[PDB]
Amino acid sequence: EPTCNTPSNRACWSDGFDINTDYEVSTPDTGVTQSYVFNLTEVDNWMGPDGVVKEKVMLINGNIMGPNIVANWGDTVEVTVINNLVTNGTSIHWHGIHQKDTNLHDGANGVTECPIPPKGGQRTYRWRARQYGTSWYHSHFSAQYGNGVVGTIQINGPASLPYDIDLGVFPITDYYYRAADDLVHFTQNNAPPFSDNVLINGTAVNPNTGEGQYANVTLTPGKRHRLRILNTSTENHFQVSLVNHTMTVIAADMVPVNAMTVDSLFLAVGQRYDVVIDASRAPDNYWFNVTFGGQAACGGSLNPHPAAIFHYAGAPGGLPTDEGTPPVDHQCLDTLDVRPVVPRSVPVNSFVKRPDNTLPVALDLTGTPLFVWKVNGSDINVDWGKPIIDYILTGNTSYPVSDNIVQVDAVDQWTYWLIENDPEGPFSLPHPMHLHGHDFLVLGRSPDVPAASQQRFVFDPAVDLARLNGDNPPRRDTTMLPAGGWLLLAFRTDNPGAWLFHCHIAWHVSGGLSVDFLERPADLRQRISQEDEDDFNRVCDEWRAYWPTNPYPKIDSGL
Amino acid sequence: EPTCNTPSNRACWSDGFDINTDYEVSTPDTGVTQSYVFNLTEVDNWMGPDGVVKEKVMLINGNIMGPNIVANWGDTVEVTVINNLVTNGTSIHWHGIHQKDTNLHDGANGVTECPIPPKGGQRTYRWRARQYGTSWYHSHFSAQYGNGVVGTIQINGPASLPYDIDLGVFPITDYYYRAADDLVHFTQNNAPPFSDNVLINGTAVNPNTGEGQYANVTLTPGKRHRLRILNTSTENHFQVSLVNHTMTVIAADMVPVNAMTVDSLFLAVGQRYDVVIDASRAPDNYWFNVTFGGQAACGGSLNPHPAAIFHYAGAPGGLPTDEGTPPVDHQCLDTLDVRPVVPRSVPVNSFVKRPDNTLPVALDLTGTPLFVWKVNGSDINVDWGKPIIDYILTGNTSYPVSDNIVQVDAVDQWTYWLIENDPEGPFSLPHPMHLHGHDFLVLGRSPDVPAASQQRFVFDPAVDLARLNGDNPPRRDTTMLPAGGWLLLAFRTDNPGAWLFHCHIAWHVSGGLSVDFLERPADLRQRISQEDEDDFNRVCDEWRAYWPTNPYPKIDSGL
Ligand SMILES: *[C@@H]1O[C@H](CO)[C@@H](O[C@@H]2O[C@H](CO)[C@@H](O[C@@H]3O[C@H](CO[C@H]4O[C@H](CO)[C@@H](O)[C@H](O)[C@@H]4O)[C@@H](O)[C@H](O)[C@@H]3O)[C@H](O)[C@H]2NC(C)=O)[C@H](O)[C@H]1NC(C)=O
Ligand SMILES: *[C@@H]1O[C@H](CO)[C@@H](O[C@@H]2O[C@H](CO)[C@@H](O[C@@H]3O[C@H](CO[C@H]4O[C@H](CO)[C@@H](O)[C@H](O)[C@@H]4O)[C@@H](O)[C@H](O)[C@@H]3O)[C@H](O)[C@H]2NC(C)=O)[C@H](O)[C@H]1NC(C)=O
Ligand SMILES: *[C@@H]1O[C@H](CO)[C@@H](O[C@@H]2O[C@H](CO)[C@@H](O[C@@H]3O[C@H](CO)[C@@H](O)[C@H](O)[C@@H]3O)[C@H](O)[C@H]2NC(C)=O)[C@H](O)[C@H]1NC(C)=O
Ligand SMILES: *[C@@H]1O[C@H](CO)[C@@H](O[C@@H]2O[C@H](CO)[C@@H](O[C@@H]3O[C@H](CO)[C@@H](O)[C@H](O)[C@@H]3O)[C@H](O)[C@H]2NC(C)=O)[C@H](O)[C@H]1NC(C)=O
Ligand SMILES: *[C@@H]1O[C@H](CO)[C@@H](O[C@@H]2O[C@H](CO)[C@@H](O)[C@H](O)[C@H]2NC(C)=O)[C@H](O)[C@H]1NC(C)=O
Ligand SMILES: *[C@@H]1O[C@H](CO)[C@@H](O[C@@H]2O[C@H](CO)[C@@H](O)[C@H](O)[C@H]2NC(C)=O)[C@H](O)[C@H]1NC(C)=O
Ligand SMILES: *[C@@H]1O[C@H](CO)[C@@H](O[C@@H]2O[C@H](CO)[C@@H](O)[C@H](O)[C@H]2NC(C)=O)[C@H](O)[C@H]1NC(C)=O
Ligand SMILES: *[C@@H]1O[C@H](CO)[C@@H](O[C@@H]2O[C@H](CO)[C@@H](O)[C@H](O)[C@H]2NC(C)=O)[C@H](O)[C@H]1NC(C)=O
Ligand SMILES: *[C@@H]1O[C@H](CO)[C@@H](O[C@@H]2O[C@H](CO)[C@@H](O)[C@H](O)[C@H]2NC(C)=O)[C@H](O)[C@H]1NC(C)=O
Ligand SMILES: *[C@@H]1O[C@H](CO)[C@@H](O)[C@H](O)[C@H]1NC(C)=O
Ligand SMILES: *[C@@H]1O[C@H](CO)[C@@H](O)[C@H](O)[C@H]1NC(C)=O
Ligand SMILES: *[C@@H]1O[C@H](CO)[C@@H](O)[C@H](O)[C@H]1NC(C)=O
Ligand SMILES: *[C@@H]1O[C@H](CO)[C@@H](O)[C@H](O)[C@H]1NC(C)=O
Ligand SMILES: *[C@@H]1O[C@H](CO)[C@@H](O)[C@H](O)[C@H]1NC(C)=O
Ligand SMILES: COc1cccc(OC)c1O
Ligand SMILES: COc1cccc(OC)c1O
Ligand SMILES: [Cl-]
Ligand SMILES: [Cl-]
Ligand SMILES: [Cu+2]
Ligand SMILES: [Cu+2]
Ligand SMILES: [Cu+2]
Ligand SMILES: [Cu+2]
Ligand SMILES: [Cu+2]
Ligand SMILES: [Cu+2]
Ligand SMILES: [Cu+2]
Ligand SMILES: [Cu+2]
Repeated sequence: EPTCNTPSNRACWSDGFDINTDYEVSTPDTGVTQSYVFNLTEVDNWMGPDGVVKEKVMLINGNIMGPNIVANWGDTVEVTVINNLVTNGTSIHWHGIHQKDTNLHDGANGVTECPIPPKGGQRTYRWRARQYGTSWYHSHFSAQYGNGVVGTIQINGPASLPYDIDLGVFPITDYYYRAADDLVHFTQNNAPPFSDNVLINGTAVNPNTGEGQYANVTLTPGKRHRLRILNTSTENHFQVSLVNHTMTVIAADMVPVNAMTVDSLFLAVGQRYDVVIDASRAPDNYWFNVTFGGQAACGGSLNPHPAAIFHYAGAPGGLPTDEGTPPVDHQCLDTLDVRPVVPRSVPVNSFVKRPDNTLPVALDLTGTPLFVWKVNGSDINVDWGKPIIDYILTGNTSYPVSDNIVQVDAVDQWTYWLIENDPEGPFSLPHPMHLHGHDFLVLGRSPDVPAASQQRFVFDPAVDLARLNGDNPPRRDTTMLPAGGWLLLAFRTDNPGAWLFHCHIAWHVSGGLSVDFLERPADLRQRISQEDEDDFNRVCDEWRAYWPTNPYPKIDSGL
Repeated sequence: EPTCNTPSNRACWSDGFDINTDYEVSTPDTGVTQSYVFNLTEVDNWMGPDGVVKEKVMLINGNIMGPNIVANWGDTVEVTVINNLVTNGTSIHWHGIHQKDTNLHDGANGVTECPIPPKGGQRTYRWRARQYGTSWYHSHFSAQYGNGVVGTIQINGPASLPYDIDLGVFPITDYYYRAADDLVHFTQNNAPPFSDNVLINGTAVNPNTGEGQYANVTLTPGKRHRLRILNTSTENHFQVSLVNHTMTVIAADMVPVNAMTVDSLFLAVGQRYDVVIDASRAPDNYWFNVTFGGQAACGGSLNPHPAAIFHYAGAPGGLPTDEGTPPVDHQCLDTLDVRPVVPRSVPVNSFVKRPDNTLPVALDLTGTPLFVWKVNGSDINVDWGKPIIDYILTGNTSYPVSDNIVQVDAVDQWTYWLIENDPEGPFSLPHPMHLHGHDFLVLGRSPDVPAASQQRFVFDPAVDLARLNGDNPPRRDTTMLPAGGWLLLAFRTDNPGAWLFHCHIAWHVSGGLSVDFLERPADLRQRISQEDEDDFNRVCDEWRAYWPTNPYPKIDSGL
C-alpha cells in the first residue's frame, strides 16, 4: 500500500520506496496477498467479439481473457489454476515476473513443472510482486494461449512522470478463427497466415460484415492519462499511434524509463509500453490506429485498418472523421532510445565472440516437417513428464540434447550473449526474443535496415564494438533480433533456476526456437522448499498417470 | 508516314489507317526501312549514373542503354547486332513485337536461334512494325540484360486521346551493383536482394552520397503531354505517381485503350503504359515518385525514395518542396479496368479446367540448387546449340522434356490457359507472366487480396465462372499471376511459331519458370524462308564451333 503517491507526485510510493529505489534488490513488506481462481474450460462454437463463431476456444472463467491481476508493489499474488479442459494439460506463465528464487512457480511446462492435467487437475501458483508495472500471463502448453488462456497483470507502484488518471490495461492481440493446434500444424509446412482481425481491449469490428464494436476510451479533457499498452499476440507485431496526439513513454515492459515522447510505438509480441497521453487537443473523437511495418516480415491482418476510438468526455459520439497520416515504418524493430530510471552499467570493450557465448538461430528445411527452428544446432523438445527440475531434484546431470541446456555457473556476474539470425540461410525473419527470470540489457544489434531487404550482417569487432552501448542501455524482457543480423544481450546471474530464452512467435517456439539457461544449478537445488518440491512431485505424478490415456499426440516442442 | 495526325486529331493516321483499324490484320505499306547497328561491348570498372563504379557491364554502343528505335506504323525495322563480348553469346528479343510469320527473328536463344558468338559474331534482325506504341528490347541470353543489354522501341501511329507534345520514352529500372551472373548464382540459393537504386530515364541520386542527378522532365504550361512509361527491370515491380497531377492512360503495353484517368499506376516487369499528363496546375517543380506495394512481394529498393522531377518551364529551378501522399498499395497487381479501343469478344461460359489447358507453377525445394521453378512438373532448360527451330527444320519431333513444349495444333482458334500459382506449396509469390508472339486476353484471376497474406485460391467453376470477362477484356503481352492464386488467359492461334511464355523476373526464368508454345508446327516449317533457314544454320554453325572453347559453364535455364 502507498502513503504518498499522488497525481502531482507519482515518483513517491512509501517510506524507503520511490522511483529511484533499486526494486531488483529492495521490496516493500506489505504482508498482503491478492488471490484468484482460474477455471479453464473448453468451449465449442463460441461467438467472438467480431460476430464470427469459432470452432473451439479455451477460456478462463468463461471470458475472452482471464482476470485482470491487480496488486501493489511488495504484495504476494496467489492463483489457483483448475484445469477443466477435455484433453490438454496446462501451465500458466507470469510473463515479466522474474520469480526471484521461485523458479518452480514460472509455469514453464517441461522446464519448471509438469502440465496440470485436464478433467479437474489443479495447482496453486504463489509469487512476490517485486517489480511494479504492466505485465501479462498465458499458457505455455504448446500454443494453447492462442485459444484464450491469457490475461493481464497490473502491479501498482511509483512512476517517472506525474499523471491524473490510470486508464488501466489495453491489450492488443491478433485474432484467428482457426484453433491454435490447427495453426501449429499448418505453420509446420506453410508460411504463417495474416490474422483474421486484431482485437483492442477484447473487441474489434468485422471488416466484412460490420459486426462487432470499436474499443472506446473516454479521455477527461485537460487531464494526463496513463495507458498500459500490451501486445498479447501469438505472431503479429504492431505499430500504434493516436491521430493528432503524442504519447510519452514512462516504462518499457516492466522497467520504468525516463519520459520519452513519440508519435508512434512499435510493440513486439509480448512487449508492453506504459504511456502518458495528455488530452490537450480539440474535444473530439480520435482514431487509435494499429498498423504494420517491415513489409509483412513480422505480421499483418486481413482487417486493413484495426482501430479504437479515443473520445473526449463531453464531445459528440459517433466515429472519428480524421483518418490521419500513416506512421513511420518501424521495420519490425523496437526502439533502443529508452533509458531506465534505475541505471545499470556494463563494459562492452572486452566482449569477444566464442562458441560458448554465441547462439546461432537457423531454419532447417531438410527434415520433417519443413519448418524446424534450431538454436546452436538443436530444435528444443521438452519432456512434459520429466521436467528439468526433476533432473535437478534427483541429481541427474544427464540432460537430453533436445532440452537445449546452456549451463551458466557464474555467481551474480554479468554474462554476454550474441544471438545470430541465420546470416547464411536463404531467408531470415525478425524474431521477438524473450528471457524468463531476468530483464536483460540490450547492448547492441546489427545496423537498422528494411526488414524484407534480406541484408545480412555478421558481428565484426572492427566496426561493431564501437556500436555497442554499456552505459544504461534499454533494460527489459523482450527485444527484436533483426532479420539477417545479430543481437548482443547481457544479464546478471542473480537468480538460480532453469529459465527459457525463446522467440515469442508461437509458431516459432513450437518449431524449436528456444534454449534453456540452467543458471547456478547447485544453488538452485538448495533453494527449493519442501513445499515446492512435494507439490512439483504431486503434479508430475498426476500428469504421468494421465498422459497414457490422452487420445492426441504431442506434435511440437511442447512450448 | 502519317498524313492527318495532328494535335487535335490524334485518332487520324493516313488513308485506310486510324485508331479503329484492326492493326492485327491490316498494316500500312510504307516501303521504308529504319536500320541500326548494335555493337555489344564488355566494360569493366564502369562508372554508373549514381556515382558508384560497377565491376562489369555489357553495353550497346557504349551507353547505359541501346539506341532508341523509332519508326512509323508499317515501316520495317532492321538491326545488325555485332557481339563484341568476351565470352557470352547474345540474342536480342523485341518485347511487344508479335513477329507475325517471322518467328526466327524473335531472338529467343535455344528456341528460334542459336546465340550470336562473341569476339565478333553477327546477325541482322528484320521485322515489320505491325503495331504502334511503346515496346522495348533486351538480350535473352540468361540474365544478360541485367548487365545493360536493353533499350526502347517507339512505333508511331494514331492515339485514343488528343495531345500536344510527345515526351517519348521514360524507362524505369532496378539497378544492382552486382553483375547479372553473380545475381543468378546468388538467387539459386537465397531470397533476392532489394535493388541498390532505381534509375529513371537512365539516372538517379545515390541515397548515401548524394552523387548523381534526378531525371528532369520539362512540362509546357497549359499543354497535354504524352509520356511513355516502361518497366525494364530484372525483378522490381513499380508504382508511379506525380504529385498534384493525374495520368490519363491511353495504351497498355502495345495496345491502345480508351482513356482512363488514375492517380497512380502499377507497372509489372516488362509492362508499359502510355499516359497523357496535362500541365494544368500551378507552375512549380513536382516529384514523380517510384514506390513499392505488396509488402515487398514484388520487390523493394535500398533507395527509400526513388524519384524524378517534373518542372514547369519558366518556374524556378531546384527540387520540389511538396513530398505528397503515398499512393494506394496496388498489392503487386496490374489493373484489369483497361479496355482496348479495337475490341475482342470470347465465350467464358464454356471453359472447362483440364490437364491439357492447365499450367501448374511450383517451387521445388528438393533438388540442387534450392530455388528451382517448375511448370507442369518441369523446369525449363533449353539447348543453345540445338534450338527448337532445328527440330522443325529437320522434321525431328523428339523434343527433350526440359524444353517444356506445349504443342497447339488448332488453326486460328481461341485457346484458354489456366495458370495456377503453387496453391499447395509452403509459400507463393506474384509472377509477371509474359507471352511471345501474341497479345493475350486477360479473362480473369483469383480475387484481389494482399500480396503477402498467403491466402490461397483454387479455380472453383461454381464461383469463378461468374468472375470471368470475355467482353473486350484487357489485352496486352504481360500481366500478373496473383500470389497463391490463378490466372485465366486466352490467345488466338494466328501465328505459327515456337513462342516462350514465362515469368519475366530474370531470377525465376533463369530458375526454370517458362514453357514453349509450339504453335501449328506443320504450318511453321512451310513459312520459313530460304534466307531465314540459311542464316539460322550459319549462326548455329558458328555458335557450335565456339562453345567448346568457352571457359565458363551455363549455370541456369539459358533464358
Ligand atoms: C489439445 O486439445 C486440442 C483440442 O481438441 C487438440 O487439437 C486437436 O488435435 C487433433 C489431432 O492433432 C486435430 O485432429 C485432426 O484434425 C485435422 C484437421 O482438421 C482440420 O480440417 C478439417 C477439414 O478437413 C476441419 O474439420 C477442422 O476444422 C480443421 O481445420 C484432421 O485432418 C486430422 O486427421 C485430425 O482429425 C484437431 O483438429 C485439433 N482440434 C483443434 C480445434 O485444434 C490437441 O491435440 C490437444 N493437445 C494435446 C497434446 O492433447
Ligand atoms: C558471361 O560472361 C560473364 C562475365 O564474364 C560470366 O560471369 C562470370 O562467370 C564466372 C564463372 O562462373 C564467375 O566466376 C566465379 O566468381 C565467383 C564469385 O566471384 C565474385 O563474387 C565474390 C564474392 O562476392 C568476389 O570475391 C569476387 O571478386 C567476384 O565479384 C567465385 O566464387 C568463383 O571463384 C568464380 O571465380 C564470375 O565472377 C562471373 N562474373 C561476373 C562479373 O558476373 C559468365 O559465366 C558468362 N556466361 C557464359 C555462359 O559464358
Ligand atoms: C485508422 O483507422 C480508421 C478506421 O479503421 C481508418 O479509417 C478508414 O480509412 C480507410 C482508408 O482511407 C477508409 O476506406 C476507404 O474509403 C473510401 C471511401 O469510402 C473508399 O473509396 C476506399 O475503397 C476505402 O474503403 C475507411 O472508410 C475508414 N474507416 C472509417 C470507419 O472511417 C484509418 O485509415 C486509420 N488511419 C491510419 C493512419 O492508419
Ligand atoms: C517522392 O520523392 C521525394 C524525393 O525522394 C520524397 O522526398 C523525400 O521525403 C523523405 C521522407 O519524408 C525525406 O526524408 C526525411 O528527411 C528528413 C530531414 O529533412 C528526416 O527528418 C527524415 O528522417 C527523412 O529522412 C526527404 O528529405 C525527401 N527528399 C527530398 C530531396 O526532398 C517524397 O517522400 C516522395 N513522396 C512520395 C509520396 O513517395
Ligand atoms: C464512447 O463512449 C462515450 C461515453 O459513453 C459515448 O459518449 C456519449 O455519447 C452520447 C451520444 O452518443 C452523448 O449523449 C453523451 O454525452 C456522451 N458521453 C460523454 C461522457 O461524453 C460515445 O457515444 C461512445 N462512442 C461510440 C462510438 O460509441
Ligand atoms: C554451441 O555448441 C557448441 C558445439 O557443441 C559449443 O561449443 C563447445 O563449447 C564448450 C564449452 O566452452 C567447449 O568445451 C568446446 O570446446 C566447444 N566445442 C566446440 C567444438 O566448439 C558451445 O558451447 C555451444 N554454445 C552455447 C551458447 O550453448
Ligand atoms: C530521357 O533522357 C534523355 C537524356 O538524353 C533526354 O533526351 C535528350 O533531351 C534533350 C532535351 O529534351 C534533347 O534535346 C536531347 O537531344 C536528348 N538527347 C538524346 C541523346 O536523346 C530525354 O529528354 C529524356 N526524356 C524525358 C521525358 O525527360
Ligand atoms: C530542369 O530543367 C530545367 C530546364 O528546362 C531547369 O529550369 C531552368 O532553371 C534555371 C534555374 O536553375 C532557370 O534559370 C531557367 O530559366 C529554367 N528554364 C526553364 C526553361 O524553365 C531546371 O533547373 C532543371 N531542374 C534541375 C533540378 O536541375
Ligand atoms: C501437363 O502434364 C500432364 C501430364 O502429366 C498432361 O496431361 C496429359 O495430357 C494428355 C492430353 O494431351 C492426356 O491424354 C493425358 O491423359 C494427360 N495425362 C494425365 C496424367 O492427365 C497435360 O496435358 C500437361 N498440360 C500442359 C498444358 O502442358
Ligand atoms: C469451472 O467452470 C465450470 C463452467 O461454469 C463450472 O461448471 C465448474 O463447476 C467450475 N469448476 C470449478 C471446480 O471451479
Ligand atoms: C477495457 O475494457 C474494459 C471492459 O472489459 C473496460 O472496463 C475498460 O475501461 C477498458 N479500458 C480502456 C482503457 O478502454
Ligand atoms: C537421468 O534421467 C534418465 C531419464 O529418466 C534416466 O534414464 C537416468 O537413469 C537418470 N540418471 C540418473 C543419474 O539418475
Ligand atoms: C565496336 O566497338 C569497339 C569499341 O568501341 C570498337 O573497337 C569496334 O571496332 C566496334 N566494332 C564494330 C564491328 O562495330
Ligand atoms: C532427334 O532429336 C534428338 C534430340 O536432339 C536427337 O538425339 C536425335 O538423334 C534426333 N534424331 C535425328 C534423326 O536427327
Ligand atoms: C512473416 O512470417 C513468416 C514468413 C515466412 C516464413 C515463416 O516461417 C517459416 C514465417 O514465420
Ligand atoms: C519476394 O521475392 C522472393 C522471395 C523469396 C524467394 C524468391 O525466389 C524463389 C523470390 O523471388
Ligand atoms: Cl518472464
Ligand atoms: Cl514479345
Ligand atoms: Cu510470454
Ligand atoms: Cu516469460
Ligand atoms: Cu521467431
Ligand atoms: Cu516463455
Ligand atoms: Cu521481355
Ligand atoms: Cu517478349
Ligand atoms: Cu516469377
Ligand atoms: Cu521472353
